[PDB]
Amino acid sequence: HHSEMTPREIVSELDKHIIGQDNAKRSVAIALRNRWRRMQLNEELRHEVTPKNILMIGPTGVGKTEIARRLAKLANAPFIKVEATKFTEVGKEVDSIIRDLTDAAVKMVRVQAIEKNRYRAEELAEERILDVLIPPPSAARQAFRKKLREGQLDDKEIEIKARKLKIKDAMKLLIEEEAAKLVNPEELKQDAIDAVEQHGIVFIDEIDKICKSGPDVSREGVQRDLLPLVEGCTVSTKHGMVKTDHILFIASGAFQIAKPSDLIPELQGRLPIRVELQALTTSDFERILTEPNASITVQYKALMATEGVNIEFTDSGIKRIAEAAWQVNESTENIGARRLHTVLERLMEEISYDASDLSGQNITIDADYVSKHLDALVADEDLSRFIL
Amino acid sequence: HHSEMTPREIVSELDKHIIGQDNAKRSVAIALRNRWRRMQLNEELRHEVTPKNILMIGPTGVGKTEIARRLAKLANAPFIKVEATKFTEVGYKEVDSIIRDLTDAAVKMVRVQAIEKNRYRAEELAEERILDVLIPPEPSAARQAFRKKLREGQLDDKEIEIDLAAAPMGVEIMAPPGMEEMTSQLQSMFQNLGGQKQKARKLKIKDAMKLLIEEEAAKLVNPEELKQDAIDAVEQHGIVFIDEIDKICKSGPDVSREGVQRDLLPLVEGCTVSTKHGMVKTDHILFIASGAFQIAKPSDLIPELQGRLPIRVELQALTTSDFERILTEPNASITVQYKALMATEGVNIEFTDSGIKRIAEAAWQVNESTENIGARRLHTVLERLMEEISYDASDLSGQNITIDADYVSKHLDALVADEDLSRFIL
Amino acid sequence: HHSEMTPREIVSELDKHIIGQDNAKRSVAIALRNRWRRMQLNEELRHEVTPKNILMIGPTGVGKTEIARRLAKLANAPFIKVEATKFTEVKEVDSIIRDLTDAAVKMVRVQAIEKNRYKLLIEEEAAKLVNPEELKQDAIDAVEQHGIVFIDEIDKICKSGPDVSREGVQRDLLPLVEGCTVSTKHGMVKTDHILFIASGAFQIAKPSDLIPELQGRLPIRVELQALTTSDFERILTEPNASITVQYKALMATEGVNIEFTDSGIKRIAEAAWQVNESTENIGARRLHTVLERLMEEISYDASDLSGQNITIDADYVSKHLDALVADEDLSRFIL
Amino acid sequence: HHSEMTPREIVSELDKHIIGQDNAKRSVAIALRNRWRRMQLNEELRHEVTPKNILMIGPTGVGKTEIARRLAKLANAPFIKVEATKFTEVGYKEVDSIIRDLTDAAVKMVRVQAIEKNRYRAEELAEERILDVLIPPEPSAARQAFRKKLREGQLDDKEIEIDLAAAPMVEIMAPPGMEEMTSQLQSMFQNLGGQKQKARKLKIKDAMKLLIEEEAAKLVNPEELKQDAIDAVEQHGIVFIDEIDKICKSGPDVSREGVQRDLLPLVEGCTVSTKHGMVKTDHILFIASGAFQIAKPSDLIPELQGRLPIRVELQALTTSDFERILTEPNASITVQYKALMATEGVNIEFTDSGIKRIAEAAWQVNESTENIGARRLHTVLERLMEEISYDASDLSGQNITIDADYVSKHLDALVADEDLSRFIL
Ligand SMILES: Nc1ncnc2c1ncn2[C@@H]1O[C@H](COP(=O)(O)OP(=O)(O)O)[C@@H](O)[C@H]1O
Ligand SMILES: Nc1ncnc2c1ncn2[C@@H]1O[C@H](COP(=O)(O)OP(=O)(O)O)[C@@H](O)[C@H]1O
Ligand SMILES: Nc1ncnc2c1ncn2[C@@H]1O[C@H](COP(=O)(O)OP(=O)(O)O)[C@@H](O)[C@H]1O
Ligand SMILES: Nc1ncnc2c1ncn2[C@@H]1O[C@H](COP(=O)(O)OP(=O)(O)O)[C@@H](O)[C@H]1O
Repeated sequence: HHSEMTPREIVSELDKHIIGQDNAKRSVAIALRNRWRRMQLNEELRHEVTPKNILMIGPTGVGKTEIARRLAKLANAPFIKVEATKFTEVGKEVDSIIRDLTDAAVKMVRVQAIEKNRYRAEELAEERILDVLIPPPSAARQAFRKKLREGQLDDKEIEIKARKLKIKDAMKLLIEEEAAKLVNPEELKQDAIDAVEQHGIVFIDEIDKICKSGPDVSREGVQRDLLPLVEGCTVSTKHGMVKTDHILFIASGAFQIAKPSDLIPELQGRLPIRVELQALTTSDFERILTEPNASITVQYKALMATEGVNIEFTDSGIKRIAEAAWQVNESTENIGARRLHTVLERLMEEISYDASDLSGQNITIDADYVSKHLDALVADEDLSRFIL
Repeated sequence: HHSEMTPREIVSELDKHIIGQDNAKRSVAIALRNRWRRMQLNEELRHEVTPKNILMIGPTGVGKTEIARRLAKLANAPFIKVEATKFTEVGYKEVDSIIRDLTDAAVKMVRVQAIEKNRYRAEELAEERILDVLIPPEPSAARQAFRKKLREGQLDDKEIEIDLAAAPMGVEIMAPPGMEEMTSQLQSMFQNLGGQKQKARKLKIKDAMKLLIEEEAAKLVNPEELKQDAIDAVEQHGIVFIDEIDKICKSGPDVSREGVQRDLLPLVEGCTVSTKHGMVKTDHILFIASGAFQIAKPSDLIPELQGRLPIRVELQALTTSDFERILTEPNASITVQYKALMATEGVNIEFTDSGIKRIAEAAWQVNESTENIGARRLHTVLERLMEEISYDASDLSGQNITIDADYVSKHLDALVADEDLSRFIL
Repeated sequence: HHSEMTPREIVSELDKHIIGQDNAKRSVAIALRNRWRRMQLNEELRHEVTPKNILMIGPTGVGKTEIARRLAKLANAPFIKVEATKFTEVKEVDSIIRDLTDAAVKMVRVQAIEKNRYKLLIEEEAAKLVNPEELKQDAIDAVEQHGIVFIDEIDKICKSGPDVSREGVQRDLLPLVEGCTVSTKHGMVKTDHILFIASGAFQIAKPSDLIPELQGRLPIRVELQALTTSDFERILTEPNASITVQYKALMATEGVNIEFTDSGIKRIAEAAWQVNESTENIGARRLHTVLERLMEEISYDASDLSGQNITIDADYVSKHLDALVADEDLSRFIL
Repeated sequence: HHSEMTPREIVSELDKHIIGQDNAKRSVAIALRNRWRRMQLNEELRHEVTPKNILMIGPTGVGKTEIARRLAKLANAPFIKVEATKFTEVGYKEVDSIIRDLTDAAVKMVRVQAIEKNRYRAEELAEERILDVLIPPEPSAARQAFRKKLREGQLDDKEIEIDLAAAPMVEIMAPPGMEEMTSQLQSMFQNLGGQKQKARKLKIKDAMKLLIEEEAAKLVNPEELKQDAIDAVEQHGIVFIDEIDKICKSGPDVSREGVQRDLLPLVEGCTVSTKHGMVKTDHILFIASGAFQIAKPSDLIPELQGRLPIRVELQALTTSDFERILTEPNASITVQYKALMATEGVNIEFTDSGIKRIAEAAWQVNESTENIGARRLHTVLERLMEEISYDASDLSGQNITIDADYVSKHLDALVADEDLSRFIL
């Protein structure tokens, strides 16, 4: 059901992925904790209590989206990201948010079912093999069970319409037959509805652009159409009837042009929690390259390891990589932490291409190797917009 | 099924939720009371007498919508709130959708009332079928043993194989956004025709119990009697609330603005609207409209609409004395909810009289310093005030936290004093 | 089948609801009587003879719509009212016949449920012998032969930029009056024999500003006089189930006997006449808002006033009204 | 089939309905005569020869549409009238809809022709199933006895229980564009539910007519009836496009000429899909009309001018023509008002001097304000007859004579005032 984690355990889990932005983490943790707190109340208070929506404020590239993505992934919750300006053009309907979110939940519950159906099909597949070895666990059945998993015993011929086969090729055929009987289409579609209603999470990006003569009537019309979603309503979908009352909504935006006070008063009352996010620094970039679990540099260490090349990133090399991304954002356009992705690939493109010929070597990326493939490019701002 | 409550008993019940706004409570009581007065007349007068619709006037956040919500909830009536500007575009949402979503809201209303009557019986037969798998076949011993262990025990995590019904079709249809409602109706037809059977599958008693209650409760209630009864709820008891009707009043946009009034005209004057649950007649449906009317006036409405809104009430703006009452008096007020939410973690929150008073002063000052959003400022102010407690409530378990006037001025006055920061955070 | 009533019998029944406007009652009586006259002709003349459509002219709130509603209710005919300006935006015009069919399906369905009730074995034969598709077929026969359509504010689509879009509504409405075949979910519907009644103020434009093809499809023209103070008094009392009789019976449910004096009925009408002259003239609709504001105190206290006789005089009217009617700024919001 | 009448026999028949406009009648007579002329040619010349489409020019109300209506009714051809401005919005209407409604008019036309032939076979099979209920089962005696008693006798008032078909089935919500589709889906569930007949008690009087309808559907093949209507549209189809002058030619000109480009594949010929099957528009005859006061036929796109070879100007009607329209045409408005008042028992008689002043009154209104053509005769007559039509119930058994004095009493007062003539007349 809903996870029992405390807000401190949720923020501690988010620190494995997002760097900094502790205030934003505490806001989503409190909202996720209220999901469990509402389950502990009586029947009257469960309907009266609605989720507390979060309005994030900050420049682009500070992690507003990754916090929401990891939260839904931490809460095992369906997630969708919608641009607020998509509805500005008009006839797309605003209800499409719930329609596409539901579709994401239907595929989610299917993959989670196949994951739980595989271990169940394999247990019953080898269980039917043990009936041929020892006709009816006692001893011999437990002996052939441990010898079938650990050993290469599968090469022996075993007759399992009865037909003779090899346990290696009979095991994969018995998994196909057992996995087809473990799926319930009715309970799968109903759980996808409960996933959207109870656990649903919706992230509305760049909601500041729809704030307030000609365009303002079109802008404030999106909020009036977004209003029944946050206040709760019924949306018809192909999969069934989806109620948005218990869905959590997380909005974000720059708010340089407008302010959250420019939103309609009915929407402000539906976005009670507000959190400002600080912009990232050069000291933060050095942290993002290494600290987060499966960071882009750790991934590249493992990717070249597939070819047999050991990549090592020195601190002086990581420092100039971070200094490179900061310089490009200042010289041209500030895209946030996304600059680290394009800068890392441009430096690593020569190693990634020749990695097949570098098998068996240890390549050390220092401050000098970084400045050779970068400083020439970072010096030209005209080249920095196309290449970086 | 019309409630016999007098106008004074209705206003007294509304006082349990809404604070003040006595004129608007007396308006909705008259409309609801006429529902019972009409049912006592002869056949000729029942059709000639039509509900008296209400046009509410007042600034935002004064409780216009909540009065309509509690009115329909008090009368056990289907209710829907629609924004008048939703139909300004006109290219598809249809104006008929107001009765459509009102019909579907009534079907769920009469369904939950049918589930509660069938609940204890469906749960009795659901667990009865579980006992047939545990002990294959007066109850003797083992059956009464597993029955008591199933209700009291957490043994539902065990694996049990029970036969259950399933729809073998499993077909998905691609549809453009307009056909999203229609294709779902086609999917229910193919499952209703061919498949009648039950297939043996392996489940867990925790998930198998909830799946058995749905199957047994469906057999107890008849769909033909329930679907036609919901239509009788929309025609007699239906209640519709049209928000921000002042924004559709009156060259370029005014033709599209007044077009919404023309489209809403057959609803209030009465007409026949087709729904998937049946044919619905809007003649006796009660309509309530609300608006600020700062830009326009009720005279700027089309003359055909003015006659269909005979009852007029303006609602007064809330004051600081009202904010102090809203924080406590109403049932399930925002402080009552937060008090119970922190109690989940084991923390006892207490709000002093002077603390509640300085919370209201903060919300009042923000509405004046920046933008007046009405009583909705109380949530943003309270959530900002309690965000430290709500995060630490896990570690504060077993402690009594008292919110005094000093605690309020510490976490708020700093923010309210700076107007530039007040707009972002509050 | 279809009831045969002389034009005087139609007007005499309309007098039980509408007050005055005798010129419009005589026009609608001719059209409904032609429904029975065409049934008595031969096969060749039935298709050649087309219904005579009516174009009504007059200010708002004079009873143009009530005359049409009571006419169809008297003939048990499907009725629909659509605003001509709804098609100014570039909804299809065929939706007029679609919503007319939907309203006729429920009409013949509710009327058929009563016939089946006229005890458990009789109801089991009612759910069997009655066919759901046969009711759909009976509705289509009611739309083609007896159908009545009312098009409000038709003068607003008269005639350079918007005039091409305004007159385009007339051109799209043309096949409906000339006759055509419109497809609906309930079946195929033919508009040849449907009666159409149009109305408008015609202060901005004139019927001559309509396209020439449309003028010939509206042979009957009638102007409705503006209601006066003497007419307002008659609307409060004379019509069957009048707004005052309704409010007299609603209070009677609580146990209170309400009586309206002749002096009060006169000043109630004078109050409504004063508001239409001071701010905006909404016609007889002003009586609805004025009555409710006068009776709002009695309607709320009717539970505690049970067993009492409350008499509404001219003094009680002047107490709850003259204060509000004198202030025009408040008259727009409250009245 | 294809009528063999000569151009002179066509025009002579059109004079029974339309008055004057001889140059236009000769144009439509040539186009209908070429339908028969092409039939007598060889296989190569039949396809190469295409119908000669007609463009009518003249003021409104001169009878352009009545010539097209009476022409198709004379040739027993499917006919449809469409306004050229209907497709200006082009939202969803597709121009292909002209052939769609034309096919539906042909299906109903050939269906009634199939009902008359199936009447004797259905009535034989309808009473055949009734005889199985009376005498349970060459005919021997009892079957031949009840057969002669059912046709000759009024014995149908007896209660007889016969089995008849019905379906248990549902409503579907759809946007206005799917209104035609959902009607087809509903018919498919009624056919799929089951094939059988439910037993119910009835009367032979009402059971015989209900048995004829069920048998008549089985006798006619839905593939033969549906495909025969396609042959009626391709060869005999006649389409009238009104006010084509309003789609002639910057901002509106792109949307106006866009209608001609969408109308172009219809006149040049193409394949249009209908619910009844595939229809080819190559040989369908098209007739266009317009006032052409604002624009000219040369303003049309060059590809459309080549597809409208026949050009005819229609003259404006005069006072002498209005006198003829009130009397000469079959089922004229004055004869129709004579029979309508006859239903109440009143005999109406129009004098020659009264008819003459009516025509002069209709001309004066067209001259004083706006000229709407012969349509003015409808409003002028109804205003004159409105007092008689209301009292027709109490005037039963009386003979009312409409003279020149009765015309000037109810009209000249109203016609003299031009401000009131616009509203009332
Ligand atoms: N605090 C952070 N820690 C780690 N990665 C981050 C952080 N902030 C941004 N990123 C990077 O930015 C990308 C996504 O940024 P996103 O959250 O979509 O920007 P925004 O906050 O403007 O929505 C991710 O690929 C991630 O690597
Ligand atoms: N008089 C009142 N008494 C209690 N709560 C109120 C009152 N007025 C407003 N509220 C609060 O404001 C919210 C309702 O605002 P709403 O009525 O929707 O705004 P509006 O009246 O502008 O439509 C509710 O959450 C309610 O708690
Ligand atoms: N002559 C009349 N007699 C009785 N009621 C009238 C009369 N004229 C107007 N009304 C009132 O006006 C309302 C309907 O007006 P309506 O006919 O819609 O206006 P319009 O004539 O502008 O269409 C009804 O509620 C009716 O009580
Ligand atoms: N020459 C005519 N003979 C008889 N009736 C006519 C004649 N011209 C017009 N009408 C009358 O006018 C109407 C037809 O006008 P129509 O042909 O549609 O106008 P247009 O010729 O401008 O398209 C019919 O009702 C018909 O009675």
